[PDB]
Amino acid sequence: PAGRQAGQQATVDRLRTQVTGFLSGALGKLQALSAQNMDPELAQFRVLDVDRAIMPLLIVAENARNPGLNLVPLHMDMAEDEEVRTQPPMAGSRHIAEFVASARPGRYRAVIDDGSHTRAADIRKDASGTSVIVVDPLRKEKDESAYVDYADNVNMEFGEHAKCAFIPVDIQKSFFDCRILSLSLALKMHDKDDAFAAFHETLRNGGDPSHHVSRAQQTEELGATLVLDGAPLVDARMMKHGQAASSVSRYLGNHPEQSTVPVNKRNETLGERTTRHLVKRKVRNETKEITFSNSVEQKRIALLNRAASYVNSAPPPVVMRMAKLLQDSLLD
Ligand SMILES: O=P(O)(O)O[C@H]1[C@@H](OP(=O)(O)O)[C@@H](OP(=O)(O)O)[C@@H](OP(=O)(O)O)[C@@H](OP(=O)(O)O)[C@H]1OP(=O)(O)O
Repeated sequence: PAGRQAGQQATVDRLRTQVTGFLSGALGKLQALSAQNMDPELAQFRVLDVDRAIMPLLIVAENARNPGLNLVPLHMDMAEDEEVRTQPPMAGSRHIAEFVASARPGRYRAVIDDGSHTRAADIRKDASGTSVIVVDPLRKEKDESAYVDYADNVNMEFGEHAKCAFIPVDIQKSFFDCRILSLSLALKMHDKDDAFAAFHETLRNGGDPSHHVSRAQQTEELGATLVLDGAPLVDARMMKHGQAASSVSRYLGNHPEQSTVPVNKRNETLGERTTRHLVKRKVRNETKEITFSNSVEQKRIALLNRAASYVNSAPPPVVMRMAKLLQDSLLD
């Protein structure tokens, strides 16, 4: 091991210990809460702070575990407004305009922060320009006209000549699970790389989006494609972490063919897996007892487990890089 240490075996070892120490610290706390069926918000646990700090490290690990994922943290311009935003962007996050301008041509996934909420994205950039497919894990808008302006603002961030599709999906119910959900969606995008790529071509050629999705419309101010029904592009595997049982149930009721496909290697269907994750606990409105799927909180724990294992045996430059990312979370 000394060969790759470059003579700082002590510093590398201590920084490795420090990173695994933090991950294991967060992991332990999250595991205690989940095992005891306890709401984090009622337990005074600050998931938002922990999610923001671990997220750059999760991206490093996921990129290494899946070569080609090419996951990049991005933020919209409003995320740079310290007066309105809930949190500053995660460490290493890049402004969209800056990314689009200077990034090497290729295929990217992204988690995109607007200052208070995070979405997932699949991005294709080449000589002809940039096309992006945005999937929002949250779908809370009463009037479905608010999504039209969402599609615009995203397309505006990438430039008006960029092709854009905006797909709001009813997955998130809590207020703080957008980051982990978007990370999961990014991974699924990589999983369905060819399906999203085909959609990119259609967007770039101005073809019929109905070859990829069930219901779509052009916004007609930027020409962005708003997708109010993403199936089959948004399949059962992307609905796995649905927090409300009714969201999963309603989805299957709307796309019955998705109810029998296996969503993991243990051959569970979406319904079987969701039912397995159902819990009943007190949360905050003072308190409310509800039934929902704790699938997301398990996912966060699984991701931390991955990240910790990766750091344990990661090469020294990676340890350095992840230690710095952890430290830089305190710069804003
Ligand atoms: O690579 P994938 O086929 O996409 O599935 C992997 C994972 O793989 P490994 O355990 O072998 O490392 C699990 O897969 P299973 O063993 O259960 O089949 C898991 O799935 P479950 O949570 O349902 O158990 C999870 O998937 P998910 O986040 O959708 O729940 C995860 O997926 P990712 O690679 O996207 O992180």
